[PDB]
Amino acid sequence: PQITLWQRPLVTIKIGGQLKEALLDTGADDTVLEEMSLPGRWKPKMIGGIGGFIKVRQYDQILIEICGHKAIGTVLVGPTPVNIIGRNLLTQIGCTLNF
Amino acid sequence: PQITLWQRPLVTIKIGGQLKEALLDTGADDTVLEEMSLPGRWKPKMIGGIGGFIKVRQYDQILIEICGHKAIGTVLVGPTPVNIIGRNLLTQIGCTLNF
Ligand SMILES: CSC[C@H](NC(=O)COc1cccc2cnccc12)C(=O)N[C@@H](Cc1ccccc1)[C@H](O)C(=O)N1CSC[C@H]1C(=O)NC(C)(C)C
Repeated sequence: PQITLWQRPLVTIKIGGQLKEALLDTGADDTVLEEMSLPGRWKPKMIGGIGGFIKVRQYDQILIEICGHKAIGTVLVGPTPVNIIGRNLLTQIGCTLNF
Repeated sequence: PQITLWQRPLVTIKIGGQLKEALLDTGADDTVLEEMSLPGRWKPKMIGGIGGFIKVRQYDQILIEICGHKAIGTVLVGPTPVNIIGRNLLTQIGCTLNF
């Protein structure tokens, strides 16, 4: 697919057989998803963006699928406004920026 | 260019006769740079992201070159962790996400 940037590049993801919307973000190094209770093991972590830092739980090896493409890796869960797909998963689906 | 995302998408920008590095950021609506003097008149604005809300100065109709592609648009200057080129200027240079 090719996604223009007139609007925010929000797509559907599936994690644990539920669909969510998420922003595809080349500016994020990590993937941050809204609070949910996954089974599995986590570590505490702190991530920093524009206004400062928030606390998140880090889960490793989560499979998500982004517009039909599977990716597996580290997901951070915390109180974000929006679900963020960062470069750790975008590489696995083969995403590029082109101009 | 087609830019992969194995690394952060940093590019060189020319703004106000300086050269700077900035990240091409599809998760950002607007463009925020670190503290600088830009010619022109400005308005206080608030923006937010992970961690909260910051105040910035807004300069309208600033010419910037992103890898030799001109864009003339709003630039916000403020206490940012990284220089972000956001969707407001990424559309002008015809940037898309592809996978
Ligand atoms: C122009 S700078 C402000 C920008 N925010 C936006 O464009 C969108 O803002 C918002 C949209 C909707 C609801 C919001 C609620 N509260 C705050 C901001 C909101 C922004 O910070 N975008 C970031 C992503 C984002 C969007 C919306 C909420 C929160 C984060 C950026 O793309 C990124 O990846 N950055 C910018 S600094 C480092 C990095 C980053 O935050 N990294 C992570 C996500 C912490 C790993």
